[PDB]
Amino acid sequence: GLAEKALKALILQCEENPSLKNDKDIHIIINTGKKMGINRDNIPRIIPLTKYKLFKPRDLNILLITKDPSALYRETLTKDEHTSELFKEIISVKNLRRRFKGSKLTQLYKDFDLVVADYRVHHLLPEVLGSRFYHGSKKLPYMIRMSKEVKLKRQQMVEKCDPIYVRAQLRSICKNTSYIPNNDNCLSVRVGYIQKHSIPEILQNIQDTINFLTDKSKRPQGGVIKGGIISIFVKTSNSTSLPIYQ
RNA sequence: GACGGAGCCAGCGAGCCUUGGCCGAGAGGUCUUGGUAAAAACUCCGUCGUGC
RNA sequence: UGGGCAUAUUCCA
Repeated sequence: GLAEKALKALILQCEENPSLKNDKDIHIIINTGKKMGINRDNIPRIIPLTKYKLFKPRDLNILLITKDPSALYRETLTKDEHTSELFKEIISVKNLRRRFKGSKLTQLYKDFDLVVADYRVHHLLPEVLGSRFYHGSKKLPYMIRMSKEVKLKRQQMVEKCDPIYVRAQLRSICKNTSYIPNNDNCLSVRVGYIQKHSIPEILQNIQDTINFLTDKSKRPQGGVIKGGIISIFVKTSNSTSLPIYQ
């Protein structure tokens, strides 16, 4: 087949070249026939994968930020045994600006691999979080909810942290992967990870990626592009653009 | 002596290198990626107690 | 009439 022959020599290409030996993420690059249309949401959006896990909250570090009072919410998730392990560190921004300003910032994505923040206080992350975090892997913080619905028409309503819900979408972001909308021709999605899958699991990851990505129901967040794709290339971090479809 | 919170006062001022796609003869643009580089003090509240 | 948070207002003097 077209794909799996190009994947075998890619996996052999991993274990022979030391520039490729140190980068374990696998991306795909999508040439679309025209440009996509919209840009600079700076928000990832998640695809529902239908077969197999990528990661789980046991295995990695999870980091949370909120608005004042953070002391009200930093106790609830650790006084429940379901969610006490599901995070590593929990603060607000107002500690975060004075804890790690500037030169310590290089050890941020060294010491972490997933960042999440409250939906209210997301719109100022790259200011205090720093420019150098962008955009080397294009890892970016995620947006979740702290409770159920709070409406805001004419009354000023308080909310309480519901831990089982945080557990519910927090388990939901680990099994899947996401993507970044932009206004260009090319589009990259990490879909593969070495020593954790087989080849046809990756084949179903790619065929599922075409399933959700070319959803013709014109749904918000579901099937954005139109007009059909040109080609799909595969590279890890420094390997060449090896095609599957042309 | 640590650790972690919460409290809170001022004055001098504006008064950097990479991987790859798409278009373009080209000049170049347009992006996706990896690494390296850049108030304090104090007040109180709770946990632990000496190694060159 | 003057300040605060949210970004047919609301609270305070």
